[PDB]
Amino acid sequence: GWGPYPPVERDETSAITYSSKLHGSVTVRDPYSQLEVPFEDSEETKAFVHSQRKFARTYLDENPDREAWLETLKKSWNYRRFSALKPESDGHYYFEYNDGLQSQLSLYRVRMGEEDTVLTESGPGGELFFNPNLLSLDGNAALTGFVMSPCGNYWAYGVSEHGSDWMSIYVRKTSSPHLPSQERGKDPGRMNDKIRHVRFFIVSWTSDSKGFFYSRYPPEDDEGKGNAPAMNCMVYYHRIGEDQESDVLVHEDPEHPFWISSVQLTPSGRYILFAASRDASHTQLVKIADLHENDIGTNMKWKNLHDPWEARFTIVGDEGSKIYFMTNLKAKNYKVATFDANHPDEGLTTLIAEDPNAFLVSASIHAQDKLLLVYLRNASHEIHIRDLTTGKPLGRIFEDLLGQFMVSGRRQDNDIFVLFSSFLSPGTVYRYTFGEEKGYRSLFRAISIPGLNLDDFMTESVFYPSKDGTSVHMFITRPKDVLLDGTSPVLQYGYGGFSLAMLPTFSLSTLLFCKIYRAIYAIPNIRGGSEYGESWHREGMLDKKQNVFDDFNAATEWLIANKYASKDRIAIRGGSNGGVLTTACANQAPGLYRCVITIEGIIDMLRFPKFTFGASWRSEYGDPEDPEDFDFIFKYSPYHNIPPPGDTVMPAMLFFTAAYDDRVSPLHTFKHVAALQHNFPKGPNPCLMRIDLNSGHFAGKSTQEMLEETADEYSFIGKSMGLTMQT
Ligand SMILES: *C(=O)[C@@H]1CCCN1C(=O)[C@@H]1CCCN1C(=O)OCc1ccccc1
Repeated sequence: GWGPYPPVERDETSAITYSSKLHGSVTVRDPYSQLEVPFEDSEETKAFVHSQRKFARTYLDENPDREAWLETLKKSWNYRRFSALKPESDGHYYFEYNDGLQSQLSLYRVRMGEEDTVLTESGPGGELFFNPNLLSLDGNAALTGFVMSPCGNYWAYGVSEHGSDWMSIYVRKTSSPHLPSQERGKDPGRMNDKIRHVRFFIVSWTSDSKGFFYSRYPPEDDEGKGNAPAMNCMVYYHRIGEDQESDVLVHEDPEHPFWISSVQLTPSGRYILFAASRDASHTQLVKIADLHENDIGTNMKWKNLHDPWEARFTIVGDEGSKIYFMTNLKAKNYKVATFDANHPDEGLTTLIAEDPNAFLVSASIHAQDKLLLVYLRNASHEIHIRDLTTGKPLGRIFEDLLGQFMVSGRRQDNDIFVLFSSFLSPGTVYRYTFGEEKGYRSLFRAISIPGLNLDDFMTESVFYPSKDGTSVHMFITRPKDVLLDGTSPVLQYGYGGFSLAMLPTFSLSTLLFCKIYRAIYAIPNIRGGSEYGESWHREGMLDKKQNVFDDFNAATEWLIANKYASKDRIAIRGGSNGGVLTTACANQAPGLYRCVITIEGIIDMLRFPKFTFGASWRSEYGDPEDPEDFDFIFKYSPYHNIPPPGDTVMPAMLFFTAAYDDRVSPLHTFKHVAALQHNFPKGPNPCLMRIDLNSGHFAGKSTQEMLEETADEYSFIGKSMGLTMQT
């Protein structure tokens, strides 16, 4: 007797006709099309959001395990967190720090040579440089990025107010840190520079430290609460001390408003790379200019790097006229190649060949002539050292560590700081010093979590057959003392797309779920990701997207068949592209799943191109307005494939979405929740929408909101699957 669902107005006439290769045309009905109108523009959308919000709150709050979860999460989340040390041109190391339950990581610094005094029981040490929590009253304003002037006197930084893809760029002196005395709701100590209407932090200082390049868009009233396509990306140069109105236009392309464009300077500041993107594929239109020839503006001598739309190019470094690129040019797994700007017609020369069995994730220069490569092989990271001059192998480092690495250190430094993490390791900072034949490794600092004994857990590697017989890898994290007797709950997380690998990643909350509910945490490395190189992505996109859903369903069947999980206690979870996975799998195999968690899900696979950044995803999903693509998209589009109610028991489903979410428009969740509640008015399992009116994502917003969302998710799974919380 948790019902009834709040009513939702239907438009029974609303339909769009799509061209179809098989059927000539298909008229598709959308009775909830009015919920495409943003919250702030429609009283109907407002009434839907408020009624669904209130309904979900009432259901979630009637479970006593919700408060129990909130308390469990507050205790366990209260641990000291930090990044590796990042060396900067002002002669300081910078590091992120959280004392425990602050919304945003704070930026601390220490004089190079004094770093052995930081991150102790006494506290972070060094000096507090920047506290993003001070920027807002709610802790929802976040640092989107930062870059120091080459001179080391200035610091350019991005702030997004409500966690949307809108930010302003500020500048402050490196002599002007945030003082501890200062209170919330202000950014004291900044210079007057304010760069508005930015949607991504790609910022390059000129070597004269007089100004920086940036990308911006036309102004927008509904600041991240609109859902119009993101259009008319422009490159500008800002001179320090000038109003944004004086900024010089570097590039615009009015013919192609859907293109995204940015510039990047080589570390020397001599060469500028222009890159335009027309979709989510790893392909660019690229141009190089030599800043020793040009004054900044629309009068720069742009040179051809390579034919457009064949490859992506990222700067690794430069040596005079030679530029080092990480590129996928005739190499889908990426490689390192050099360009001589003095011989453009010779094109690119291979320095490090493509590895046919490993995705090259990053390439960086250290100790003058050591090339550090991070490879993704078999769904985890490997570090290889190469000679910059010859490309000759100089050996592996951190081979004994299975997980992922974040590498800090510049070409002029003999040292790197490497943050290692996995499903079981929250964060170990190693220091590595390059030598002639071998280096020196030391453990600098390790994150400890008082609230949880990590030795109680194990991560295994299994391989399971998908529907088509493809062998898929899965990671299984679990408590060592849990019996595989077919009674355990599972939390099964998937994404499957955009060459994004699900690599070993530390999540405290997930391990608390495993301990408290005696549960298994399953990460199937399904197609669409880069776990087995770029071909793994190709086998899970466009007309092969169904492979992703089949891989995920087969993972669940395997866990049940091999007694890892109860048939009655499978919870699946996914976000963004992961939401196509959760909603498709719920439609295609509702009987496998007891609980489905969808975070900012993409669900309407016909209408996705019409909103914010959606048109770029046509490279991944296909173009719904193309007759050939329409047929394979329409087969799985979860919004259009909700099972007929008479012979399906739909799982319990909880949808998270945000008001400022301009990445995936909330309308996806709005319409699907409306449709599910309409199809299954009597459940028996509830379909709920949990909305945050004050963020545009679910990480790097207020700790209060994050705790409540997690307490809602875990308490909802507990209720839906009939679980008891263990001490
Ligand atoms: C989440 O998975 C959504 C839905 C499908 C793909 N996607 C993304 O967020 C993709 C994947 C990586 C980044 N991305 C994206 O949309 O970036 C475009 C962009 C957004 C904001 C500024 C600049 C570019």
